[PDB]
Amino acid sequence: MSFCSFFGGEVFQNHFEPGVYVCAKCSYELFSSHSKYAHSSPWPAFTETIHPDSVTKCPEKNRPEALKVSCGKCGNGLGHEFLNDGPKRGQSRFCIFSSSLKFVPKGKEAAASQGHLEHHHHHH
Ligand SMILES: [Zn+2]
Repeated sequence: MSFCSFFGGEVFQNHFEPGVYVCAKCSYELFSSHSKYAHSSPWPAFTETIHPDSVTKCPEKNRPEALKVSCGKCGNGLGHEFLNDGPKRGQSRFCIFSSSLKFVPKGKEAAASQGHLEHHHHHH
């Protein structure tokens, strides 16, 4: 008699490491650094979005307290915003499918910090 086993029940607690989001169709890297925060929990979501020209949304009929959002460029439509329901709270936040867009993490960690070096100037 011996037997060996060790587990917690789920892997989820380490899903907070830094990265970027890219299209499920277009593969182009797009998310604003301000539209999501850092936490380790069930129910991952983002408070805001980048609001570009290349994605679009439409309201529900049968669910008139929420709306669906699509990648109208490539013609997707799997994410949502539960809009006008929550306006004082952290109620009304966007939620999306894994088949709507992908995750590309950083190397190990780093990120979420400042550093600037840029110049071009001429006169003749
Ligand atoms: Zn797309």
